[PDB]
Amino acid sequence: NRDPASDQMKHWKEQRAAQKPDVLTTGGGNPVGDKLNSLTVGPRGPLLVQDVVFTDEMAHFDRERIPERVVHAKGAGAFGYFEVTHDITRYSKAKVFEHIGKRTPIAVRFSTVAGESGSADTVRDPRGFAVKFYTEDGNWDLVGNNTPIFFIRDALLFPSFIHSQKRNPQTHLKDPDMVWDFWSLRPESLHQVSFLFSDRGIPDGHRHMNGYGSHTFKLVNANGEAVYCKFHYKTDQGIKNLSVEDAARLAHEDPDYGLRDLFNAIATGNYPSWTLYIQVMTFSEAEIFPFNPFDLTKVWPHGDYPLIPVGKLVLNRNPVNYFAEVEQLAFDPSNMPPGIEPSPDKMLQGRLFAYPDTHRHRLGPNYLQIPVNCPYRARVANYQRDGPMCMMDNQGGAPNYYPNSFSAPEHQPSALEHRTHFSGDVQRFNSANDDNVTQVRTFYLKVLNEEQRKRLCENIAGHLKDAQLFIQKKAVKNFSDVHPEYGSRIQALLDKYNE
Amino acid sequence: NRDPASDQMKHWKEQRAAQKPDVLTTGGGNPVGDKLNSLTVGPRGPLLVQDVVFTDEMAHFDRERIPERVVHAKGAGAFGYFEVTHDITRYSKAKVFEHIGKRTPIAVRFSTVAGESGSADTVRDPRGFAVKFYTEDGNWDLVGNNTPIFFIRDALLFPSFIHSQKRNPQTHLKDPDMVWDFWSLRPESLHQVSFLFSDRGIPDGHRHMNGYGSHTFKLVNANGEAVYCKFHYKTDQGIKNLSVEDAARLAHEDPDYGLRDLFNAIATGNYPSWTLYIQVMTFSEAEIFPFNPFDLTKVWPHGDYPLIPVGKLVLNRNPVNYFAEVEQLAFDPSNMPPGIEPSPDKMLQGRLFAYPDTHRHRLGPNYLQIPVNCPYRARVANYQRDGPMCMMDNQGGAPNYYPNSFSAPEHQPSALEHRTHFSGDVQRFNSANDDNVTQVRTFYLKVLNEEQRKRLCENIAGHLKDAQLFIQKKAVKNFSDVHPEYGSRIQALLDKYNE
Amino acid sequence: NRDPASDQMKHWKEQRAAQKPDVLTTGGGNPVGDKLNSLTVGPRGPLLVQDVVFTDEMAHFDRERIPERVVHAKGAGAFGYFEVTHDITRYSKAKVFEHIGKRTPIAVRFSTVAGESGSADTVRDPRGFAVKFYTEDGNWDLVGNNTPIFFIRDALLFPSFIHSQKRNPQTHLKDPDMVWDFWSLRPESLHQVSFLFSDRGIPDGHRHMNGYGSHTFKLVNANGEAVYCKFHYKTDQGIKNLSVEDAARLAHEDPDYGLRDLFNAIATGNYPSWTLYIQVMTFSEAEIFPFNPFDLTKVWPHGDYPLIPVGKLVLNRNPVNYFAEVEQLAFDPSNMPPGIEPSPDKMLQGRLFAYPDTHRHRLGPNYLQIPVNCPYRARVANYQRDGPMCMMDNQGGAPNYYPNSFSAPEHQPSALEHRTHFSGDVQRFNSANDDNVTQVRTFYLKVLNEEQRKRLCENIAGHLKDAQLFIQKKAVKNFSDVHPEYGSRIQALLDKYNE
Amino acid sequence: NRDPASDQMKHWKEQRAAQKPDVLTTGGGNPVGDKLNSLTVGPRGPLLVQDVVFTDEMAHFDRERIPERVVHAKGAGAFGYFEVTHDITRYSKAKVFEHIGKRTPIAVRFSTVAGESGSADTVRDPRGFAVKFYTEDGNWDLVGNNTPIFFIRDALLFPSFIHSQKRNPQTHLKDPDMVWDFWSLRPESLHQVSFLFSDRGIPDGHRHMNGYGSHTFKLVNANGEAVYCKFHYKTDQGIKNLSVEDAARLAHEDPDYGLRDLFNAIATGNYPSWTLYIQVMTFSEAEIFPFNPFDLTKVWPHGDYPLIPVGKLVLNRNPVNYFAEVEQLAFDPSNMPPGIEPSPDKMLQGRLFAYPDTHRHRLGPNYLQIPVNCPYRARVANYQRDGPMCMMDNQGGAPNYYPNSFSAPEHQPSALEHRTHFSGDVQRFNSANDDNVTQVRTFYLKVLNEEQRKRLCENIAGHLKDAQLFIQKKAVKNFSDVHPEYGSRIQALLDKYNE
Ligand SMILES: NC(=O)C1=CN([C@@H]2O[C@H](COP(=O)(O)OP(=O)(O)OC[C@H]3O[C@@H](n4cnc5c(N)ncnc54)[C@H](OP(=O)(O)O)[C@@H]3O)[C@@H](O)[C@H]2O)C=CC1
Repeated sequence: NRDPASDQMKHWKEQRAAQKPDVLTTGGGNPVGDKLNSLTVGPRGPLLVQDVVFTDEMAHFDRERIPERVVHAKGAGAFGYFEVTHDITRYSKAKVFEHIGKRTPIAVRFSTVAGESGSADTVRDPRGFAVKFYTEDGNWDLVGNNTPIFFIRDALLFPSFIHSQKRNPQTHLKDPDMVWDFWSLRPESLHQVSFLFSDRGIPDGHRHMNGYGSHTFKLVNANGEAVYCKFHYKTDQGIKNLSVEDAARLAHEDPDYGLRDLFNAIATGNYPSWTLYIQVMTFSEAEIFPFNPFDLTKVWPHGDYPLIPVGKLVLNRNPVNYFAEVEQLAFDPSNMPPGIEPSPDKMLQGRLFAYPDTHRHRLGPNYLQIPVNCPYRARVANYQRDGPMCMMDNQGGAPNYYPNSFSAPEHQPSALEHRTHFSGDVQRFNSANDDNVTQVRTFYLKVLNEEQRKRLCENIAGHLKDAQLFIQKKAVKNFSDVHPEYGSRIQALLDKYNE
Repeated sequence: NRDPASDQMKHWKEQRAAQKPDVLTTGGGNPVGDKLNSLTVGPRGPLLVQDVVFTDEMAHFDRERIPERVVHAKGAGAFGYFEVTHDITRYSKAKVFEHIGKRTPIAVRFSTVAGESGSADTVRDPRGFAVKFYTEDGNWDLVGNNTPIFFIRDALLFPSFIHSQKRNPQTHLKDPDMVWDFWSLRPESLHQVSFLFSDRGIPDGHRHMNGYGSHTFKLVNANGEAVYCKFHYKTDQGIKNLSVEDAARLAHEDPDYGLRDLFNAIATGNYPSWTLYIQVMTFSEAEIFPFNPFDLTKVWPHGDYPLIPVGKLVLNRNPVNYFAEVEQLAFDPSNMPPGIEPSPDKMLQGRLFAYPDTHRHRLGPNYLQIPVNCPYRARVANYQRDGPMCMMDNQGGAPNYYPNSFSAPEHQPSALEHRTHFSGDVQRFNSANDDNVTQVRTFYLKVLNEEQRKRLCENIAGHLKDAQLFIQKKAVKNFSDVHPEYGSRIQALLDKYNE
Repeated sequence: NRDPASDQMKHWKEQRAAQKPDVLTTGGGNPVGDKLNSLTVGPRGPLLVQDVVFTDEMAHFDRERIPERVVHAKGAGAFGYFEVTHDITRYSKAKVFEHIGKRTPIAVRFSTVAGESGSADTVRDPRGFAVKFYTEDGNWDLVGNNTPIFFIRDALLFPSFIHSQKRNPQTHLKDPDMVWDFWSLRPESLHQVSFLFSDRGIPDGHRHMNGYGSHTFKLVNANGEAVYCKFHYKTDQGIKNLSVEDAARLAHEDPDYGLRDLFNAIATGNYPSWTLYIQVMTFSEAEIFPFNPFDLTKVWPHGDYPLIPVGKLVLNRNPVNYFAEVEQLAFDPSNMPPGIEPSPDKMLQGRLFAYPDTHRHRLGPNYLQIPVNCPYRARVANYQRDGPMCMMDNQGGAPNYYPNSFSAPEHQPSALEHRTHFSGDVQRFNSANDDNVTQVRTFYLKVLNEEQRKRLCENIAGHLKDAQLFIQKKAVKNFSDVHPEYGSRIQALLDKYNE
Repeated sequence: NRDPASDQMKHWKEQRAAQKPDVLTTGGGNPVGDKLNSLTVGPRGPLLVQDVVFTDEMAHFDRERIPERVVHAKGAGAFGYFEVTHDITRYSKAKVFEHIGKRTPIAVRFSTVAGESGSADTVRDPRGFAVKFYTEDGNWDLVGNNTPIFFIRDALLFPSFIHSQKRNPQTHLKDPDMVWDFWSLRPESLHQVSFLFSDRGIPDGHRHMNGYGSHTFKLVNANGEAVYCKFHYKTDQGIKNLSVEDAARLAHEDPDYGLRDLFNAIATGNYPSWTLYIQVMTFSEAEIFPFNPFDLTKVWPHGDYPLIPVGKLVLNRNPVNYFAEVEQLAFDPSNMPPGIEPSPDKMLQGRLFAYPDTHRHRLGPNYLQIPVNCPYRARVANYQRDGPMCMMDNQGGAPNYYPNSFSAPEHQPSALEHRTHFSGDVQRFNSANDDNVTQVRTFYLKVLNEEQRKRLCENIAGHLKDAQLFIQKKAVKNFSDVHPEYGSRIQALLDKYNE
């Protein structure tokens, strides 16, 4: 006998054993007499149109697929709960944090960044870590990564970056020349690249990695006072990674190493959990902060800004039907309950538009009416009507315009957002030449040891070696801007691999 | 105090008087603070992206519309029940007819044919009459008209025929020459054209007309014995028409005369009723029938085949939301429960493919999971999976392939189809030159009185005058082929209209 | 012998007499043997799946329809050129205004607001007047109306306003309680309501009405200096209106009166033309303006701001296919060539988002590659790829990421936008009670004569008649704020309409 | 200096050196001023909506993906020509076979079956070999595999087979119980399974395998005489296979081994080619044939029916843009030019519906107007109009109905199909118990040698060992029904693999 993943159908049969099998019907609910044989004229004659059983099944098979996620396609899923363990009501007035002990249902999806639906799991890439909270004040979507930082700091570059990471427009192959030519021309990627090419680029499953909000957010309390914050949900199972040697073996042996691994864990009772922290910065402290506090390529050092604990995330349930429950998941950074708000972070600004837009394409205009996406612990009432695939009462015979004298839904004045003062020329400001190396230098010298740095340069050199010599020499000097020995250690490796 | 239609919002406020208004939220359930004023920089400044209240409200408004029905676009809807009053179980084994007294829920839609969503109700056109029966053996959809016959008798001419009835491909106008250029080249339409331009072309609302299944269908009883049948469903309110004089006046004064009429009736307790009847033809009678028993341009005379009563359809409930309940209604002739089966009628065979096809475009692949389209009085179980906008559990983790050794749904042998024998060359057989005049001649001479024949020709000449003269005299020729006196009473008038 | 429109088919045959008719083919180009008869087993036997001729045609008929426009569904189109008559290079650097004599191809669409694809033309409602310019600096879309003003001055009320102008969500009938409940609660609409119920509410065709850009826009010259402006294109054919008597007869007699007229004009050589003017306001003149200069409910008086002529608009070409060239037209206010830019107008800012979004839904993601929508007078080169229905080379094997060291397209610094300084709070400012009556007080007393004031109230009283007494008393009070005698007239008519 | 594929961008810039790079523009053709920095209020302020450069780009990045193919999603592409070398005009009157030396433009797509977009190329599975011929009488799609047979022989079992080959609906993992439970319950798969698990399961790229039409097809010559046939493509590069050991290594070392191998071949001039053969069987010989001649699980032995040469397929051009030219390719078996027609093959009859159906969803209703899908060597003229994304003149102001008196396209009587007559009860005939063993026993004993049979069982036993014991015993028994030793060899390995 085998692992719980392999016995899915086995267990389905026994969990039903007492009952008789159900009647096999068409999509209109009409029972079928034969579904192994086609309706023809004579044993060796042509098929008939009158066979509406054949058409109904085949027509639905033809439309099984939907457009896959533009990024983060390869994914695993689970469900669970969030429990508050410490009081942070002085910072936020959000209902999700109201009192210690309070539980709220969650949903989580894991993913890579570049690989398609059929791609391998154990490859060097950032990891997706999206969490949906089902609160009474509507859903809260915290769409984070396994890294506190990202490769760029302007939303106009995101389409570009992605194109550089995927397949050549002509040959449809992954192209090292595309990969590093973007990175070498944009040194602000030197922070996140350094993260990606040492040990934590390939995590040993999804349960042995941390998760970060990365972006700075705003918190607002009852008194109407505001602060900025970071989110860090760290693993209780502890950080554990794969070696380059055997992570490559799993790519062919078991492409879904993580997918299987997550499912197996929950089914055998070992429910994975994470501990949620925040960091806090006042508007005054934002004014004296050395770098831009909304530069996504920057962290807040722990010395200057310690972690404040909030609660635990626990996943304790596997999905029943993957497509209906994990593939149709939609997370929107714009989904924020009263008390939590976005900062002027340029990269976060761009995510407010981009996500709701693509969902309307990928899933459909009424994608928020799908069960897993629905805000089922809140009362949705508005003046929105109609759209393709409307599934509920459509809010009945209620008036559909505002304002009105007929007692349709009303505003809630308390739920107004925070007021900030801004001024300056409305202009495209140059952020390409913000500090690209300081926090990177710190990472290299202070955080890594002598062999981790040695392994770090091997992993880069093993990937950069395929680019053109002008790209190589351009990238090396970018690495030299962090540390002379760092650039030179990479360069020593490249010189022999170029024969 | 005004008519019940107009006092919809007045009544909605009364039903809610005790309650206080709901919290206005986004689609993702977050309450909005202010939804009358925009988020800007300064009192006379620009708009921000950080306003997600605006973006998601506007984006949903953008996508309100779905493609209208390709035909029968303008529509009215109601709900009620089907009640069995007589026993016809010797003919059929369908659960909808299992015993006297039994009630079944129904859904009805009334419509014109050509006009678009904004067209007038009171125009000369056929009238759609669709009934959906929610049986325990799945949904049964009886999709009929207010005429026992149609304009053509082969499926390949349908798209063509429709185009001719709609708008010119360059000018986007109604074009008389198109209409009659088609009708004169296909003389089989004489029968349905003669019906259309009589008094019953323009009925006084939807409650004052009969319904007809038109097609020949098959009935099967428990023993496996089969008969052919027509469905005749007559009004209890009695036939009542509008003159062309007041029909033209109502066209501008009230574009939705029928729509209001139906709603007002149901709201005031004035429930509309029609009786269902059948005509039966044995397989033996079919072979000796002087005409083609499956010709959609032919009727079965009452003398040789009297009417057998079955039951009552009553409408007693108005829709709560028009879009969700009436505009998303789907009817499929292919939805046929055991006991009811198709005949070889050329036209009906085409409609098995067409309707499931078009609905997957208009509404979506998973359109059958829409409440009003859902078979809620049956259990759907099969091996169909995924597709955009999947709305239930997706049948859980149940095995998705057949056959299987894991007790997934099984076929029911009881539900096999009636087996018939056939012979002939597989080829395209010409139906142009079946008898096109005889049944028309009796209608003119035997059924109509002297005054009705006069108006019939006035109405044609009043419409045919707008075509070219070479088209006119070819159409006139067809009218003489029915009867010499018929043809030239029309011809005498056209020559008047030609100055 | 009849109008040129009705003789569309007649001409087509004459234009092709010398040629032989084409071979009738499937969509895939395969020649059809017979397309009047279905492939069946024996003369009275069932249809075959093997009939691939049938399916191909039948399936495309099923998907003929696309979602109609959410607003301004009923439309008419034409084509022509714009020609410059005076030099205003001192105000704008846009190449469309480079020198006197320069022509640019245009595309125009006329439309109503509320009516659907099948509605009447001769009805009281605003009239759309969108113009597309095909410049070398990309497409410019000026999407204006036949009025200088609108009903509301914040885009958050637009979805709500439209709902009130359309059909009730339950009854699917037009309801005057919805109309006047909205209008009476929002007295800022007093100005545009006065315009609509005046003589110019029902224009005599599309050739006898003015057109306005309505919004304040920003012009920029070669030195970098900027000014604000309004766009007026006044009729050369003259203003002419229809009586309430004449408009109502036409509603049923000719629903497409506007579509027929415009087509007949161009076809017969009688080409309609407009003269394009602008108003100019400096940044200085903007600060001292008594009202808000970007308020869409406000006009700029001609005495203080005279009209400066630019050029002529001529329509000289009918569309070849309505659907391909007029119904698939898409206009984006966001389409602005260097030299023309948006003001901070609250209503205009919303339209920058709304239009490109809705077109991706209505038509598709690649709606800009449809021939009539394409910028064919510019060379399109960027880092955008793929999408459903990709129609060109897809920009070949060019690098798809930016920046790059492989000489893909570069940004043009000349096309940088004008930099403005703003300051103030970031919140939602209340704009509901800016001066709503003064300019309306001017319209009533100064522009109209005593006879036109009499008819104005009559048109108002005849439609306000249908509302509830409490909505009536609210509306009259709002009108009384404009002028006491104006308010007292309307109610004086209502006391006679209430028996 | 590297391989040609990786130097694609390098070559692209060299091909342009003389030219200056283009100006980077929006989709509307408007030049952009900067596309590296956003439009904000101050250096650390919020984003504005009036920035339409961001939205236009971001909204198109959001819609880049379309649904992948329901099967055969992973792909590679190339183009070339078909050249006739022998005369087969006595069998077919098709223009593609008119005379020796005749060229036709072709398009070819290679693929696996089960794997999604991102999966590895070198895996055990059937391989797709679709060819699209661009003829004068429309496009011919000969959609074939690398195997003469298939796993099933009824069109109602196809969805079920596919579901069993792909991912479990709960765990989203590949499931051996799903795979073999099916195969064991349908013993007809014994023939194709035996092929799959042999050497020719894993081909050494796409250049070293044969391709087969599998289905029996109909050929009709100029006289109207008819015969049945098979299509065979044999490689001119020779059959060549990978060991499972090397195919596993490449799975992680090179996920796109096949795709690049093809591209590198063409680019270096080394063009791949295949030789087209046919088998022929007269109406006389078909009735005396030992098995069913339209059984997709059966071959025609070469002893009785030898190969007849036709021509050569040559690939000498790579795609320029993969997505526009390979991802949007659509092959329809229903696309057949006069002279080629379907047999009554139950499976082929079903493929006549499925492929046009799925494309309407995947790509869109007008998917044939896409360049690569378009029949650009024939003239498409018909009475099909409108539909989403209409891209040409839409056939102008031509009459849109048939028949008509206005010289619109006419049927071509010469292109009527061959007429056969069939008889027998119209009923659902059981196909489960046709001979499942004879031809398999042949393949095992005659074609394989000692060493290949030895590996065949090893390759089977290596996969079947992961299924349950009740399934193993059921599968082995089906292998025993082929040959005692064949069953016995498998069970000998299973006993060791079961510890
Ligand atoms: N301050 C921050 O929020 C983070 C900082 N860093 C890096 O550390 C530097 C110093 O930060 P500071 O807070 O002042 O000092 P600390 O020494 O307190 O920061 C240590 C942090 O480094 C993380 N870390 C350790 N090894 C790796 C690795 N191989 N890849 C990625 N992260 C790793 C640890 O994660 P864990 O706690 O799980 O052991 C821990 O959060 C920064 O310049 C930055 O580059 C890294 C992560 C976050």
